[PDB]
Amino acid sequence: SGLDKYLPGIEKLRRGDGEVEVKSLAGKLVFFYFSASWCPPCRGFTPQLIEFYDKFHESKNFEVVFCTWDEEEDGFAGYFAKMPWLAVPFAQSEAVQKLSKHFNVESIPTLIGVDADSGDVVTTRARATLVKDPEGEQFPWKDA
Repeated sequence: SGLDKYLPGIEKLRRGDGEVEVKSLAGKLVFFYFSASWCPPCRGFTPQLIEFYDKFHESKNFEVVFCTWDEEEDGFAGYFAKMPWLAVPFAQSEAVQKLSKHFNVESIPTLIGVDADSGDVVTTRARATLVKDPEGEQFPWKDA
């Protein structure tokens, strides 16, 4: 319920070649992952995040939602195809742009974790902290 303030009225997220309901994320920690297929520094970070997600998304009870900065649907789609998690649909790119300004994402990649039930912000720096802590000993890298 807490995700509605960030993705107002978006009831479904993409998953693989289908969709899942946002209410299914109840109780999880949710990371918004801002990236794009055209961004040079994003390229090598995405696989490090896929490795952490495959290891820990169930045991550490979190989900990743890709919030694209791709403005071409094919670029978006080919990139999301390599990811194992969820995405805001391409047609809802206005909501991703609004979300990126809400969190003042000045460059990508950027990974922001919020609690799904309350919407509370947990971490704004997980792209940096995961590179330093690949086993998540300090997850979820709470902001001071």
